[PDB]
Amino acid sequence: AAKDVKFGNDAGVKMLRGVNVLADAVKVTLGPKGRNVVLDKSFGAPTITKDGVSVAREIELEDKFENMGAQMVKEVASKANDAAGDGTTTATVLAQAIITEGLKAVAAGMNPMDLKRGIDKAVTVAVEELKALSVPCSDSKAIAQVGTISANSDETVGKLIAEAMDKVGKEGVITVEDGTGLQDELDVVEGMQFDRGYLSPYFINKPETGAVELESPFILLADKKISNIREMLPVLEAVAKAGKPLLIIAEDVEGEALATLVVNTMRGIVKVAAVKAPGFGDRRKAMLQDIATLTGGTVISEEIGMELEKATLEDLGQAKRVVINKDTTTIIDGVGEEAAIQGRVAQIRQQIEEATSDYDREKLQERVAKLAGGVAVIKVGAATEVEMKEKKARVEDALHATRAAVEEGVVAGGGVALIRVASKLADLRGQNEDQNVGIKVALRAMEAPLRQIVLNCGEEPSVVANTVKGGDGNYGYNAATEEYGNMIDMGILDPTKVTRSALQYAASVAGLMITTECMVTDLPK
Amino acid sequence: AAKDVKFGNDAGVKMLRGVNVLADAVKVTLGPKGRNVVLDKSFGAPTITKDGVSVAREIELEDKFENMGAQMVKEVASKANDAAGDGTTTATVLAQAIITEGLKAVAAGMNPMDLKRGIDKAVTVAVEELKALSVPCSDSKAIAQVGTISANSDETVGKLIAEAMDKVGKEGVITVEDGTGLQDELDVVEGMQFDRGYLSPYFINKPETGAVELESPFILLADKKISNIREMLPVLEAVAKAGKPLLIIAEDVEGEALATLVVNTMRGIVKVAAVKAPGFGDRRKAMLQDIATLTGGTVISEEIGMELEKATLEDLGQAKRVVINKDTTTIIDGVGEEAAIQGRVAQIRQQIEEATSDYDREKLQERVAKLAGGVAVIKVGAATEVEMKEKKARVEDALHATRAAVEEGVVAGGGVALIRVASKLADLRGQNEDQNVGIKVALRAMEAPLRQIVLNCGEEPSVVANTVKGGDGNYGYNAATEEYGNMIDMGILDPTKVTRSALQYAASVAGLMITTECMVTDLPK
Amino acid sequence: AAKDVKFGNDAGVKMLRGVNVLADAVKVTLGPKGRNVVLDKSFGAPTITKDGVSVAREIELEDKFENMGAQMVKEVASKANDAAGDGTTTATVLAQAIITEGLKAVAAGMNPMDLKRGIDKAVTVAVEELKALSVPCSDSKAIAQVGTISANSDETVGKLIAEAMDKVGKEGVITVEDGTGLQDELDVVEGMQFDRGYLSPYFINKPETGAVELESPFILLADKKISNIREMLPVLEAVAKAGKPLLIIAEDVEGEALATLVVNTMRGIVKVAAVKAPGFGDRRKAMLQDIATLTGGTVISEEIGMELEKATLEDLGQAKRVVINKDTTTIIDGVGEEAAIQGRVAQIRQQIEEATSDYDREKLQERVAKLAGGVAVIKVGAATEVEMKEKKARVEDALHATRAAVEEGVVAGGGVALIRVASKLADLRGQNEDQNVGIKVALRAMEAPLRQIVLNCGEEPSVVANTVKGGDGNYGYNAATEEYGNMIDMGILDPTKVTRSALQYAASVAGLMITTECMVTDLPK
Ligand SMILES: Nc1ncnc2c1ncn2[C@@H]1O[C@H](COP(=O)(O)OP(=O)(O)OP(O)(O)=S)[C@@H](O)[C@H]1O
Ligand SMILES: Nc1ncnc2c1ncn2[C@@H]1O[C@H](COP(=O)(O)OP(=O)(O)OP(O)(O)=S)[C@@H](O)[C@H]1O
Ligand SMILES: Nc1ncnc2c1ncn2[C@@H]1O[C@H](COP(=O)(O)OP(=O)(O)OP(O)(O)=S)[C@@H](O)[C@H]1O
Ligand SMILES: [K+]
Ligand SMILES: [K+]
Ligand SMILES: [K+]
Ligand SMILES: [Mg+2]
Ligand SMILES: [Mg+2]
Ligand SMILES: [Mg+2]
Repeated sequence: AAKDVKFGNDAGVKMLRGVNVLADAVKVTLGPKGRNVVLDKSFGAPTITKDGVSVAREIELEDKFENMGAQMVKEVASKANDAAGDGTTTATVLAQAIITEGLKAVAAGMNPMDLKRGIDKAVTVAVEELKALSVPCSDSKAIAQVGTISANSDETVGKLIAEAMDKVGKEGVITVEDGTGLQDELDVVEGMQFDRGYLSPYFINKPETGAVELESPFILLADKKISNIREMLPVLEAVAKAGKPLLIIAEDVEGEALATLVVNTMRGIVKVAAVKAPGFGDRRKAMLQDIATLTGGTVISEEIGMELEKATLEDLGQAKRVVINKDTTTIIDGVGEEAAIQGRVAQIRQQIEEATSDYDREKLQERVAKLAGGVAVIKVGAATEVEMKEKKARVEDALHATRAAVEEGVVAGGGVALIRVASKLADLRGQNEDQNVGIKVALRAMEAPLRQIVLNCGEEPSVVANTVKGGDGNYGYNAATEEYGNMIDMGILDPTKVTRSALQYAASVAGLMITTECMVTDLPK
Repeated sequence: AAKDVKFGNDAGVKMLRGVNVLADAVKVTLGPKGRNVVLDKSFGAPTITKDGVSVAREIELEDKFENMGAQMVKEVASKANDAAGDGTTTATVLAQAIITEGLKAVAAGMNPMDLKRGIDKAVTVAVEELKALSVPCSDSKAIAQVGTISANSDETVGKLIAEAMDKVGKEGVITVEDGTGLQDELDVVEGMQFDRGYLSPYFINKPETGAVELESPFILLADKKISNIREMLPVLEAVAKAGKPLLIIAEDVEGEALATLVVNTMRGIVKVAAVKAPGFGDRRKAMLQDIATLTGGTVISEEIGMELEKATLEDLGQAKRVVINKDTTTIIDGVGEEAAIQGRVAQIRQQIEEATSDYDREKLQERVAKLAGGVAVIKVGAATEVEMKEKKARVEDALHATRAAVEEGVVAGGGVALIRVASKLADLRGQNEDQNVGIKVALRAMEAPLRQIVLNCGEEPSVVANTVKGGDGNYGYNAATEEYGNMIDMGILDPTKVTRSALQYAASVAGLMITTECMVTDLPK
Repeated sequence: AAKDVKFGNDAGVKMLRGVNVLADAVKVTLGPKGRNVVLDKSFGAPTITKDGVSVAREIELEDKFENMGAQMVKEVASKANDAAGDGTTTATVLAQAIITEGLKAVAAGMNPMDLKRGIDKAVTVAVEELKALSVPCSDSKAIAQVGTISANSDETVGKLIAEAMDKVGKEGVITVEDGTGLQDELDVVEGMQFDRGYLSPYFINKPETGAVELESPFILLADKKISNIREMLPVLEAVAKAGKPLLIIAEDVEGEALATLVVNTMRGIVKVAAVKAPGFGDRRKAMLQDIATLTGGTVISEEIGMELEKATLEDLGQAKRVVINKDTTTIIDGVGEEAAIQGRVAQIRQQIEEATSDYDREKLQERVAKLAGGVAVIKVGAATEVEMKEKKARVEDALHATRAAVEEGVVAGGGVALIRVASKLADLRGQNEDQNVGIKVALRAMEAPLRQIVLNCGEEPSVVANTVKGGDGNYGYNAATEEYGNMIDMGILDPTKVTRSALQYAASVAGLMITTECMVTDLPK
């Protein structure tokens, strides 16, 4: 269709207008005094929310060029969401502040490529400096503290997460399930988690976690690409009869076969979800086998001349529960016998002795850790169904934050970390004056989150910013009580991982828009 | 003609909009970093100015209700200008701050009369307090200091003003004239100043001072009202022949006769200006006579059966110079002989002995002081015509500030004095909640001048206001260097009188607008 | 009338667009390859010109705000023009370049007052540095050279100007008149020049020089202000009878009397021109007397009780010729006898011995030099009336440039001097970053004149600018021949005084525009 094409400044003003509608809608919800945003729904009451990502999803604009700007900067929240699971609003605030000053510098005649280089240099140094401020979260006391804080001061949840991490290691797999009664339970089951997510968003049966959850499912382990539905028919009907759901772990599920699984789990017919097998090449087969051993299944590979047509319910593996994210599959309580599994471990453990290369060694150690480690299962107890679904959600969130904390530690919240970082970089310089302006654009942007939190309180950003900057270390502003003090002592912490992601994705998308010269869109027609 | 009529809120929003355009245009010029305002002129290059009064005179708005709010608030500046001859921009900023928050309170349902009452109570107490803060300017050291500081640190100008005040008293008449050569000259001549201005603005031959200036003019002293030009004709033509200008001092110059004088000095035909005779009733005649004795003229009064037709050049008085303002006439160097004047002084001095009432005594003492006081003439020396017109202007301005200082003392400049006054009134309460709101409106408005000074620097008004409020006394912000310090030691002082006037005029017009319910104007038609 | 009022950015974009129309019209005519501009006239053929001033005078714009920006910047050309008499196009190109980048720096958020401070600092340093580069023009060889070059390589004209300067000194008075025949004549007559111009442009009888020229006039020397025509009547009629013109040298000629002289020399009735008397105060009377002595006239002062009514043709002085500019009066060949004049000289020369102050000494030496120095008269010979008016024009222009060269010397033309000065200032810094951007603005603008000369040639500005920047000293681009070389050896010189004026008036009006926050004009109605 015929296009509308815009260049330079014409395009920049449209982009900036769109980013501003998006960011301005989102940013009112930042921090403890965030304001509500009302989102219209086609039936019944509108949604009232303080959640950045809910607002951003609804933003689409009529002017097509403004719309492109909103959708580009929206990619900042979702990327920060996917990498750290928090900080999408902080990321949008940082993005609008960089884009705004960046595009003003461009309109003033400064070189967009230098501006970007300066932003990137500041970001690179800011991130090193964030790591140097990060306070580690390594012992179970620290873990329990963070978990307590993330669970709205519920010391129970903190103890639980610390206990789970103590059983499987802070890098171990932990899930949470509904409790059976009043008290919390923590057990370790045979299980495993690997880095593959669902092959279509449609398999998601729980939009609240954006996840796929299956109970007592059969697991098809196919060592090949599935293109034809034909191959599946006999196994699918056999599973239909036992009344259980099916997890397909294949080398891949492509077009035709996937499209059918999507349409057929959509009409309730059979509950099937498909993920890619972990790894690639040689180690892929070995790993498929690890899963087989764990779930008591049998790898159906074309190398031994086995067909999917000639596969019964006995070939399929089984587990009590499987959960799959955008990019994770976790298999909880596999049927595989302790004999077979422990025997498999001993095999791999010997491969480690015969390994003639570090690379092969690490790859093997990873397999053993997954196979011998199992999965911690937190079962959340409560008095009623309602209190339970609620406590479960708190445990899930608290776990998520604590995990982030364990990885890269914690830094002062309320946007003080980025403010301290920016002041350590006052002397940072680049190769020329435009790069220097770029550096300053990014240092200035780093105050935006603190300023917006203050603004949402009804206080003066410039006064609070200036006061915070005039102290040091963990001194900042507690926006819930409206007092200054030590952020760590007050329990206002951000996982370093979230702060670092929000900054990095903000600067990344911003540097793409600051170096955009031309925009192409359909004619409004 | 048909009227448009608005009430309540509809009226309030129009008034506020009008005030805002006027105040916004004027306030950019405030203080050392005031910005330029460009004023269009129908011929040649526009006027570029940093002077509030120049801006304010040009403002007139299309919408007739908005225009009414601009013109009501302009009354602030012009009355502060008439009373204290400085501070009109400060006055305009205080007025906008009061009006803005007062009208918001009204829109919120608070009682306008209580708001006004609260504002008024605050202003009353603020003015007592500004007198307590005020530092006297009474001795000739102080007067030289203030003069020096108002002359851009020119100690020469400070010495001259102190010398002139030492000759004629700090309440005596002082003028400045062009020097004859390189050095300054101070002499005392016979002369007098009285509280009557021109009878039409059209006599103004020097729009730069808004004044009327006449050189070696004849002075007609007529003890009656002049309605007919007929009477004047014979005296007017006799004056026309001598080639000198004429000052008419009559009991009044009404309609017909005035209209003619206006038209005839307009076409350059004869240079004539008219003022009312000073005082009223009995003392008016005796005062007319004092002027006569001073200028060597003869009172033409109808009580002795004298006509204006039978008056020659010999009857008229004379002086080297007369200057007339909106509400002052000053006669410089009258021809009257020292014998006659000194003899008249002695007469009045005896009347003071015979006086049987305080009131008659004081009135008589006033006359003697004027007749015996003379007029100090400062002649400004310089190397070139350009340097002299410049140094003359500095002396004029310094003289004007010093006079104000001598009446009411001096306080910290840079808006600090009103901030110190506000903070002392934090506990001030009225009869009810609305009145308390009124008080707060006024105390908040008292910050506005410091804030606007700061904003014109390009700095952050809330940060500086916060810092200055955290200090005390004379601590404040020097907007020329951008440093904090002691306002007095840094030489940044305002005459108390100008601070007081700005505030009282601002509050006065703001209270009228806040209690306005209805506006009537012509239909745009 | 009702006003339109604009603020900030809305004002800045209007200003800028009006400056661009004006400067774009003017700048095409810069340099040896300047292009033609066609100016409509209401009757007959349009005017075709390469003269910037001519273009500027016609520029008026419909949008009242853009018109204000044109009229402001036109003040640059006319102030350069009054101070130096050349360089107005250069000055307009410098202003456009400073305003353009200065308003873009404001739009980007930079503090206008700091921007202006930076520009002023660069200009102040640039001017010092121009002085350091200036090659003197002090001996008569250099004077002849510069004369020759300013006269389109006419060595004749150069010799003449050098001979005239040799007779009366390089600071002496020199005029040019029509020759009587074929050869040039140079003689020295009794005469004098003083710093007072005409009191109205209407006395101009020669619009080609914008000058007033009077032949064998009477000279009224009145030591007082003339307000009334009455006083003049008897002297005016006495002059009317002798059939000669009259020059009025009074303390001033104000409103009424001036308006009449304007109207009466306008209808051909009597040829009268009026100028202020030189100096002020005491030395004014002494100086009035010097003129009297020179012209054989008699001072009519009111201090000795003399009237203008009682003045005959015998009281008036006389001279063969007088010429009056916007700000100069020159009296050529006064009738005064050598006895009286030489005797007056001896008097003053004694005052110099008795002088007890340097100031009084210099003032006296100035009077002797004027009275004893006379006036060099260049009479231009030619073969026909046409060739003579033409040669006379060349001599006038050459003289004017040579005089400018003698005061402050000469620098490389072609915009090279400013480019050399800009590169010496690369390290110049101010108090903050916005001041530094200011400095850069001004250094970038200093390339504009060379780049616009180049652009007028149809060559590439950046290539030429870069090549000139890469050499040094007087290396530049000869835009007549399109070759690089040594600008001084090629004879492409600018008087330092014109380059300095152009740059200072440009920066001065540009700094006012940059710090303009608000504009007020009549509603288009
Ligand atoms: N008492 C507090 N005082 C100041 N800041 C706080 C306080 N409590 C939490 N915060 C800060 O609030 C910010 C988090 O606000 P949120 O509203 O969750 O937005 P976000 O995490 O940036 O984006 P979402 O949640 O993905 S939408 C973090 O910087 C916290 O440090
Ligand atoms: N260095 C300074 N720092 C802060 N304030 C100053 C400084 N110098 C003068 N001022 C203040 O600036 C204010 C005077 O500003 P102006 O521009 O004259 O306007 P104004 O008197 O209120 O109104 P005008 O002159 O009639 S228009 C006073 O409050 C001074 O004390
Ligand atoms: N051959 C040349 N090559 C380069 N520049 C030259 C040459 N001859 C003269 N110029 C320069 O041209 C500039 C002057 O051009 P003009 O057109 O007179 O403009 P202006 O003097 O800037 O403005 P006017 O005359 O008052 S309109 C000076 O910079 C001269 O040095
Ligand atoms: K939120
Ligand atoms: K001002
Ligand atoms: K030209
Ligand atoms: Mg969050
Ligand atoms: Mg003032
Ligand atoms: Mg020229």
